[PDB]
Amino acid sequence: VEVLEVKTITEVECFLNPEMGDPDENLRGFSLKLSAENDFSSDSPERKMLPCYSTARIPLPNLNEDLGNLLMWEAVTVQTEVIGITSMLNLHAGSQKVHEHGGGKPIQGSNFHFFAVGGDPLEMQGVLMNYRTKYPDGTITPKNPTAQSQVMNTDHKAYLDKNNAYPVECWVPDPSRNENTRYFGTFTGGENVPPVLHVTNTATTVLLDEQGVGPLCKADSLYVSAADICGLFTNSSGTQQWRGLARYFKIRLRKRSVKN
Amino acid sequence: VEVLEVKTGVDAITEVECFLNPEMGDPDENLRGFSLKLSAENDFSSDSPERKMLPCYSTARIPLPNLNELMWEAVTVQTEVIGITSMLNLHAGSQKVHEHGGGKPIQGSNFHFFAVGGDPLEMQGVLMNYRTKYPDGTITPKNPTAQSQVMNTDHKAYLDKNNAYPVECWVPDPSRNENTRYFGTFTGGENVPPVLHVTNTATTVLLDEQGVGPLCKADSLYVSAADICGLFTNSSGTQQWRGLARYFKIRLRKRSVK
Amino acid sequence: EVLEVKTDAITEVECFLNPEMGDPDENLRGFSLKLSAENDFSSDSPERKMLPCYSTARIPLPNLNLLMWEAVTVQTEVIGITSMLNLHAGSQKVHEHGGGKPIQGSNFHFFAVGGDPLEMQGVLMNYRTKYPDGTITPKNPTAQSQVMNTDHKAYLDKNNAYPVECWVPDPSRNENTRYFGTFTGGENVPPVLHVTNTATTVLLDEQGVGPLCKADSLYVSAADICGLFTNSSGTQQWRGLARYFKIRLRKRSVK
Amino acid sequence: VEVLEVKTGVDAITEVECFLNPEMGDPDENLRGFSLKLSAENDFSSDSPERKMLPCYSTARIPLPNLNEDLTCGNLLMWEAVTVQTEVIGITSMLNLHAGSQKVHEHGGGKPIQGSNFHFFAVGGDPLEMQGVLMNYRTKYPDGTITPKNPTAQSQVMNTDHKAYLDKNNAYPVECWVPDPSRNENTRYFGTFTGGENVPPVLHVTNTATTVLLDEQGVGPLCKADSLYVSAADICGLFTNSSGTQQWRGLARYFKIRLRKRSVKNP
Amino acid sequence: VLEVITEVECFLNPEMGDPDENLRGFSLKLSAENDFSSDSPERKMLPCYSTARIPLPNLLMWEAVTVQTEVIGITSMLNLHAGSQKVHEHGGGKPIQGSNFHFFAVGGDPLEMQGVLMNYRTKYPDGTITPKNPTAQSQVMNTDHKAYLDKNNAYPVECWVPDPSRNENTRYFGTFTGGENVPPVLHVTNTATTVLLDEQGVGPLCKADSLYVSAADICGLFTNSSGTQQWRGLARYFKIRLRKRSV
Repeated sequence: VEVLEVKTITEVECFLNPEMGDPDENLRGFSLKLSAENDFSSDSPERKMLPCYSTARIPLPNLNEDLGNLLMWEAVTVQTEVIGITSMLNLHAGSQKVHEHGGGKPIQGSNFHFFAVGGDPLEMQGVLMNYRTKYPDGTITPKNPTAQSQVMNTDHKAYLDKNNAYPVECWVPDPSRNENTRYFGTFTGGENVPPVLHVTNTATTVLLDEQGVGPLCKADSLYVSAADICGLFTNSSGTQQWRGLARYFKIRLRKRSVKN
Repeated sequence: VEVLEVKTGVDAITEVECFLNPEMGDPDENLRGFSLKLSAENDFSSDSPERKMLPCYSTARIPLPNLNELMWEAVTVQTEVIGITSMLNLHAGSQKVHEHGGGKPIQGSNFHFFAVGGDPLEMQGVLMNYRTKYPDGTITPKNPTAQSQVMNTDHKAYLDKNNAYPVECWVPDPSRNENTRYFGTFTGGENVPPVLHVTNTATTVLLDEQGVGPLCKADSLYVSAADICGLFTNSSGTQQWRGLARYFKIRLRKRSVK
Repeated sequence: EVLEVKTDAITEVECFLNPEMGDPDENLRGFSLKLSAENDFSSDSPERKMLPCYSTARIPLPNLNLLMWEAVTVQTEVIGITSMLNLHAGSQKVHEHGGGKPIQGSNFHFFAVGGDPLEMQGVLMNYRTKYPDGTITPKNPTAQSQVMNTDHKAYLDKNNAYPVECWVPDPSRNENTRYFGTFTGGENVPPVLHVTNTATTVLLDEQGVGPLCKADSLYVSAADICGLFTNSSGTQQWRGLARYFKIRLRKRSVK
Repeated sequence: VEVLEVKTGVDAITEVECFLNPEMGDPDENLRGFSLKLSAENDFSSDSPERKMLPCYSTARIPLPNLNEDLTCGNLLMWEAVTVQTEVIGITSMLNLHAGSQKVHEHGGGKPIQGSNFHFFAVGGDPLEMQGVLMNYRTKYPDGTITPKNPTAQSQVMNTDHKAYLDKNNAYPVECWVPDPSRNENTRYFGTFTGGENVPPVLHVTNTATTVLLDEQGVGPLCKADSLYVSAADICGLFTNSSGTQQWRGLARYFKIRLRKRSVKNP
Repeated sequence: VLEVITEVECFLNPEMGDPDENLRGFSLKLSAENDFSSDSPERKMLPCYSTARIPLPNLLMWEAVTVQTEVIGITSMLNLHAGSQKVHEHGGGKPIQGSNFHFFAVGGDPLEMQGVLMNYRTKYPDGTITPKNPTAQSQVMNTDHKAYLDKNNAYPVECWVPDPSRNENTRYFGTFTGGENVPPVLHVTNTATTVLLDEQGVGPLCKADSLYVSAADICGLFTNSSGTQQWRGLARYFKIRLRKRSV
């Protein structure tokens, strides 16, 4: 695409639900109880235990009254926020007491907060803790992995082209691709890591690259992608479940001239 | 409203201030600023918190000098939490950290939140457990389903009543609040240290990218807060939320609109 | 009504303000008395030497009479932070054969500069606390004293009298003072303290006007509770350190 | 490794992309990216770590296209490294708490990777220059490592004898070597060490972040003999097996380096 | 100071106590629980400030303009196989952690220090320079305790801080982080410069053609398998850019 001038503005928005595994009709936003200590040679996680990347396609009207200069929608900025962070102030429901006569144990531990906005589906690279993991039906995971899949195996290239299918533990945004997508992620690992989450409607991320060009909706589609694993919920029984929250996107779009 | 020039001249600027008291539950006439002791381990199917156990959002409407329906535009807010040094009382009520030790400081999950707008703060409901049975005198997501544990777009409310909207049920709605600025941080965990800053030299600019602050519909300014500071641990081991008041000083200017 | 800056018109004053942690005996200057624990709210009578108090000094300036001294910048630093590397004196072993336990836990680092005494707001953990003789604490407190009670207005007008647990800088006043404080609470919080002679705080407000020394007096105020010292026995004491101030002042014309 | 002519001619830009694999020890064919289980409590006098227990620096030399038709000319062209974008690849793999790791408590999930970590990269036109420092000068290092020669007690602080080039992949143990701030005129390096048993790994990914490699004079690393050097160490923490044994976990590092042609005086 | 280049460099060794010929960079094992009335620490237990006078080429004086500095050998703490207590059964060695202090100064005169003591009654050992005639006021601010950092391996870190009321001709920077379980966090990069010019663009001036560097880099406590603890310190590198200034 040869990018020309800006045509001299609309907003689109989405609340993207998290895909934590949802083990029954009442535990929407939670994973299945976590298993532990599986040998690498016999590691068969159940589908409902594995959080997956969330994604939605926002369709836009074509701008070309007549198909040398075309018009495409261009993403300029995004406002994004994790939705429901105060829900972790419920220490009365389900959580193990911190000590005798105490309140419930807060959600805490390993967390991952990630979003992307592009004119194409997110491009991902596969990396596994254990190349021998047997992944369950309904997941899409690195094909024909080897030991090299525990470091970098360039065979593992995927599109985030399906909601609730690509396990977060198997896939990362690919920095060698995503020419038409901007992505941002923080991983914080550990048993006792405190969740730290900020809300403000005053924060904007600018999506323009070094040349002042945002993601271009080449096929009149805008892609939003997220993963928001807030930490682990510890049941009275001792079992643990991932908890996730929805993510809001508001994307400012403008019309961009291009050659064709 | 189409937004035109800032009006300057005599009486084209005002400053209003307020202290918003916290609404932590106030379980008896002597424990203002605390919640009732926390229950733990309720099954999701049998979760009935008492009103006095549930911290709520604080909110107040500040009347502004009457303009002929020019609007008042909020430009800056100075805000801080009041009484942070009260947590240096380790002689009263708190469980000793060990034999012959001082009392356990307040610590654990905390939430620090404030909003300034020309409309009531617009909130979105999200629940830990959609089956929680909330008590009389609370306003909570109406007729929740399983999706209410993630995003259910039916749960929209105005923060239109003090000491009524539980903090655990509601967040500011980023899809609305065109005319409000809000700021919050949640830090969760049993051992989280409270970290609180005071200074009269720090100001938050409420102007958007176009240089426009909250516009005060009907000459009313809305302030909102939640300052849950952590958990107080009694000698028995029981725990109570502790909250503190928030101060607001808001500078406004007259703005022409069409 | 503040006119022009006069351009021998720039003075410096410096001060080392000692902490007031309670000083339970003549050897334990800079420490509090052993902390008590688990007093019922209905019977909470803390001893004076257990309560750290705000430090303050009034620095008299030459009477220029109008012209007034205007405070423009402050350089400030907590003094003796390396003393906490002494883990051989008095502190409880971390484990068998281990060194002493570091000072750690709740801390409060605060300073103010103005041309009037620091204006303070009262707030209490427990309104029913019975405070000892020699302390100045909220008068006629109620349950609302545990949140915001506008009755509790004080001037920091006596050194070693206003307990830190009772009083905060009042953001509704202090027109003629700049104040800065950080509270970090918790059982095991690490003290984190920086020293540099390269850091300056500007005291000018939005209109370029610093505190104005009313009656030719400059006011410095501080509280530097570093955390808790844990004795061998398990008893705990607050530890505090002195604060340095170097303040640049200029002559300002006023109507 | 991709070397791409993005733009040609006088204002030519070349982008070099590459994924540098970590060198954590790889104790068996299935545990690529992990070390051998850590030993503990070896007396200083009797400290003989096994090869596969010792994470090493990663490095590679990337040959660039020759720019000089005539080597006699008064001016010669050199590739100059202007910017780098870099991140650690596969950080979400640590959300697998079902494989191999000690349960946090009865009926709990696996223990996350955590503890001491080191994240480091360098981009230069010469091999990264390193200074040796040892915890224990009397350590006996295994065949296949390059470690400080004839160490003394002074090697536990600063011994200026211990100078090396990072000139071999999977050979220089991280615990023996640091980048040398007294040299590296033609390299830019960046590292953070975080020590402690329960240190949480904190890793950021974004394709929007760029590090500028220009010095105060506006000059990037100059690729001597058309050679670009990439170096990394990304020890993420310790993986704790159900037995309680611990292994270093490392991840690959991505580099995207932007280069332009600088004219230099022919020496 | 009237009208307005050379670079000097130094690797300054730490002075942690060096309890024997093999344990260079470590202190003697720490004592605990001494009564304030009987606290007599051994010299080899006490980390001291490091310092070096750097002689410079002889109405013109050398003005220090910038410093690059970093702590040398931080990756050496990734040796968890040697001497340290296992974190649990079958586990690796315990990382160096706990109270740390990282400090450096650049000046045209020796660093000026102020004495402050945890315990004024401490009896300090021969070979140390500590506050003279300490009183209870030495636990807070006692203006008697003034010293020059004029001897390497003599002034215990626990007794002395940089004096903010002097040091007209020195720039200094320190962070103290206290606590049993504090993680060391150390950064390396050759891309970082500290500018030593004051608000009027004047750097430290080297009177007597001498440049003074000072450091303390106590990284944390090393826990032996026995449970005994020792300070670990590391060297600091300095590269200082000077220019000629007319006086």
